[PDB]
Parts: sequence; structure tokens; C-alpha cells
Amino acid sequence: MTEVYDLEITTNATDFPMEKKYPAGMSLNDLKKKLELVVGTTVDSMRIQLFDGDDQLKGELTDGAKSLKDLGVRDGYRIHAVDVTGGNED
Repeated sequence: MTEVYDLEITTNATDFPMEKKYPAGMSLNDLKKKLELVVGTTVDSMRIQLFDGDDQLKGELTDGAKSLKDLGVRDGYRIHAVDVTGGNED
């Protein structure tokens, strides 16, 4: 009934991958707000990159107007957040 997807979260600021399951029926804006809470970053300054379950990077999400399910984020995916305000990306 409720759709939930399991993720491995990475960030540029953190060097610790976090595995957690989240509701796919919710917006990206919530997911990233969850991330914003941990990293301390804000919405525009925090960029979300999606790595597929296979290996490759699919693209950038950035759309939280849809549901994570509609975005096809799915489970077993790795969500990489990057803080852009501090300039860190490498």
C-alpha cells in the first residue's frame, strides 16, 4: 500500500554512507530536508545526484514537486547529496 524505497545516502560533506529506507510516496523535498537536517545545508545549496542501482549516474533529481516513486528513484539506489555553498564537490 505505502511505497517505500531503500537508499544508500552519500554526501560530499560526510564520508559515511547511510542506508535508510524512506517513503517513495513523499516528495524529494522531504527526503532532502531530511538530509538538510543532518548536513545543515539548505534546499538550493544542496544538490542531489542519483546513482542507479547498477552503478551509473542517471542524473540530477532536483524535482520535489513529484513523488519519489513518480521520479522513479526506486529502491537499491544511491542518493548522493552535495553541498554546493561550501564549494566542495571533490
